[PDB]
Amino acid sequence: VHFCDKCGLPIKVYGRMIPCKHVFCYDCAILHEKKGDKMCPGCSDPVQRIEQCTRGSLFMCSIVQGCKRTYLSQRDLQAHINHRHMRAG
Ligand SMILES: [Zn+2]
Ligand SMILES: [Zn+2]
Ligand SMILES: [Zn+2]
Repeated sequence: VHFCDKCGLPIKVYGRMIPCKHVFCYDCAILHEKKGDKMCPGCSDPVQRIEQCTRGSLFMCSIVQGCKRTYLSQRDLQAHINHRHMRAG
């Protein structure tokens, strides 16, 4: 994503979080890890490990609602559509 989901500021680096597979600002994403070490900035999920990536290394999904399940290969993001959207309905 561009604007951090927790800070809203323009993400300069893709702070990827696992196993959520969610992205944020690798800067505020690490401050959160140093804060709880296991809570996504917005999903508050067990942040296993945060990693930095380029704003072109993940694939954002845009089907309906706020589905921002990024991935590492269109095949996984495509697999996300048929796994949770299935043509929406
Ligand atoms: Zn931020
Ligand atoms: Zn998350
Ligand atoms: Zn989706």
